[PDB]
Amino acid sequence: METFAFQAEIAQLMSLIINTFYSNKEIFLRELISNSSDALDKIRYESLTDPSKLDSGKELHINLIPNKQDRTLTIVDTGIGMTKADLINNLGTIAKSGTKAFMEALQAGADISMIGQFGVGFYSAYLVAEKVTVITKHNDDEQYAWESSAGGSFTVRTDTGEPMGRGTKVILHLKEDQTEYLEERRIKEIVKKHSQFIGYPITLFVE
Ligand SMILES: O=C1c2ccccc2C2=C(c3nc4ccncc4[nH]3)CCCN12
Ligand SMILES: Cc1onc(-c2ccc(O)cc2O)c1-c1ccccc1
Repeated sequence: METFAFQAEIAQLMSLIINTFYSNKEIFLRELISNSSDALDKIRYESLTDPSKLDSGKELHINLIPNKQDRTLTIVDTGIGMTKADLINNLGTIAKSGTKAFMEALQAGADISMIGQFGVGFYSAYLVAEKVTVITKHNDDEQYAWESSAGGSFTVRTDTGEPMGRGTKVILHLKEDQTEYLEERRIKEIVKKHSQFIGYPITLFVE
């Protein structure tokens, strides 16, 4: 396990998302499904030039998996996935410019719900999660686990868990007062409201 320090801008945004009072927390699911959708679009488009890019799996889908016992909501997609370079370096650059733009837009009067327009919608996960684990597999790299409970650091390690083939699994370790996001009726309500037109099958698993 390797430990990394978040740069100042993202660290400040993560603290804002965790601290600030905001009742409309359900938007996290739309943002994570949007990232999954974007990742799926990416592998699909690349497969048009190189069909062997789907040898790691032809299915293009999104699964929502609540687990009341573990107090986790897991989002699984078979998108392009992220390499080690993406997790540590590339997305760190994106986190900085996206945070700066978002903070500038907020200061003018923009709302937290507009986060995805700045490319940092992933961070809305901290509205409901005390810890986020990202297990990802890109065709050009090994399976990795990125994780952060905020507090200024994140970890990256090669993942030894169940092989994913290709894609990303985001495990949301929910805050104690955010268990409504494990209820079938609640998840169904959110997907219908914000993600009804996503171009991939969204399967809501039940327990
Ligand atoms: O979806 C997104 C996303 C979307 C936008 C920006 C970052 C991310 C992002 C990650 C990330 N790597 C980082 C390394 C250093 N500073 C911050 C970082 N943020 C890793 C997990 C997934 N992720
Ligand atoms: C590429 C890529 O490959 N997997 C993800 C991913 C990141 C987060 C997530 O919740 C689900 C995902 O599939 C992304 C991605 C990164 C930044 C913005 C949008 C998508």
